[PDB]
Amino acid sequence: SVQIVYKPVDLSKVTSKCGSLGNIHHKPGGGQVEVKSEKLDFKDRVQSKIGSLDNITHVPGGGNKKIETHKLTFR
Amino acid sequence: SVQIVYKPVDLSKVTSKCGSLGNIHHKPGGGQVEVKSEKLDFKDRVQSKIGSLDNITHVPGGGNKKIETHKLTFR
Amino acid sequence: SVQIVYKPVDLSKVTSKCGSLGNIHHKPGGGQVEVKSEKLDFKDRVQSKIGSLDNITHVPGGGNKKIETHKLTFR
Amino acid sequence: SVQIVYKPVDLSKVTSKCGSLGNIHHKPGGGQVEVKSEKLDFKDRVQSKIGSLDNITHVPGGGNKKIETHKLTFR
Amino acid sequence: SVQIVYKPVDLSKVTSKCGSLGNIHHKPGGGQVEVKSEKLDFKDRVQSKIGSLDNITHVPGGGNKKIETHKLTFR
Amino acid sequence: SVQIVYKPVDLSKVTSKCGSLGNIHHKPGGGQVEVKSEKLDFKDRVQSKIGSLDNITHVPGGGNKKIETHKLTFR
Repeated sequence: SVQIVYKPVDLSKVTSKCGSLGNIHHKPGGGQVEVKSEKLDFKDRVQSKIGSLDNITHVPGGGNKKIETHKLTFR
Repeated sequence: SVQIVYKPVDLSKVTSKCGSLGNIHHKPGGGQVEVKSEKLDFKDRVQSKIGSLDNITHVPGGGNKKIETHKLTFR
Repeated sequence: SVQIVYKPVDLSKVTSKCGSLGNIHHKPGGGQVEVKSEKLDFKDRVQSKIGSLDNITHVPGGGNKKIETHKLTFR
Repeated sequence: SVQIVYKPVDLSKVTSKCGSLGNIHHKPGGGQVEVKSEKLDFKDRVQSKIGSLDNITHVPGGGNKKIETHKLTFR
Repeated sequence: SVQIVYKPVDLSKVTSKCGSLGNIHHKPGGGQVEVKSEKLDFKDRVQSKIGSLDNITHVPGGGNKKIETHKLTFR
Repeated sequence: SVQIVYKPVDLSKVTSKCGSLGNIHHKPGGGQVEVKSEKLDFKDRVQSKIGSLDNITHVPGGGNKKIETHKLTFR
């Protein structure tokens, strides 16, 4: 016979205190962008991105992250 | 015979205190963008993005994240 | 016969205290960008990015991170 | 005879640009105040202030000031 | 004879631009106030203020001020 | 005879540019205040202030200040 007892216990804390968060400046692509193309041949797929793209400002007041995985596998 | 007891316990806390969150400036693509094309040939799909696209400002007052997975697999 | 008792206990704390977080300046691509192309042949796929792309300002007031994995595997 | 020609000229400018103004916290007198008095004698005027009084939060978006005095005095 | 030509000229501008103005918190007197008296004698005027009084929050979008005094005095 | 020509010319500028002003915290009198008085005699005027009084948070987005005085005095 088999007994498996799976009773992990978590009383854990993940915490931040921040007295103030701010004055955050993100200025991507202030410079002039100039693209000049003549007599180009493309015989397959083209992906083109020009300018200021996909830029992120992410400012969470906590942003604390608990990641936990429990796996019990039996045969 | 088999006994499987799966009784994980979580009393865990994920917390932030932020005294003030703000004055966030995100200014993507302030520069001039100029794209000039002559005599181009394309023989397959073209994707083009020009200017200021897909830029994000994300400012959650907490933004705390508890991610948990429980898997019990039997055969 | 078999007994397996799986009872890990976690009372752990992950903590930050920050008195103030701020005055953060990120300015990628303030310089002029100039691309000139003549008489190019492409016989396969082209991916092109020009300017200020994918830049991140990430400023969490905590950003504390607990990662835990529990695996019990039986045969 | 007397000629007095008082013709001062002001083309002066007083200016501010502020990109954002905010997240201002003023919390005077969060502490407990306890006053106990026994057998006191006052033979003249009493002024008493107890608690949180006359506190100011003043946040003008400009608050720019021009003060000018012109005085011509003759005898 | 006397000529007095009082012709001062002002083209002077006082200006502000504020992109946003807000998130102002003023919390005077959050603490408990306790005042106890026994066997006190007063023989002239008493003025008493207890608690939270005369506190100001003043947040003008401009709040710019131009003060000008002109005084021609003759005898 | 007398000629007095009083023609000062002002083209002066007083200017501020501020990218962001904020996350300002003022917390006077967070501590407990305890005042105990027994058997005091006052034979003249009493002024008393106890707690958190006359505290200022002043945050002008410009706060630029031109002060000018013109005086012409004659005899």
